[PDB]
Amino acid sequence: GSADEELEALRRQRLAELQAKHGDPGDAAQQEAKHREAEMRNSILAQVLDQSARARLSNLALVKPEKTKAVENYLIQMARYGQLSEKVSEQGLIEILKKVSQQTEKTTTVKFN
Repeated sequence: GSADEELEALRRQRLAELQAKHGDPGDAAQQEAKHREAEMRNSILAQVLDQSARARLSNLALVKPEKTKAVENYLIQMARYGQLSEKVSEQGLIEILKKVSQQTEKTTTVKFN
């Protein structure tokens, strides 16, 4: 088993270990870095919030992005708990949104953004 994989690995090893750099540690790398910042946040949100929840989040950002910022942040926290076996549905996002509407997410812990 995995013979084709380990075979391909030898070829890929030459490719991977080579490490194609672009020469400079700037410009594209800066945008790349910033993209990775978003990517990590976007990926967890896209996996935790299903399509429906994203669409609702988008419309929420349309009406008042202030709270969007709070719930986006909140979902990042919730995702960091690794408790998302299931998708957060629209109703779930709305339940969260309800408690965060004024301000109820500032827990006594230093949470990241």
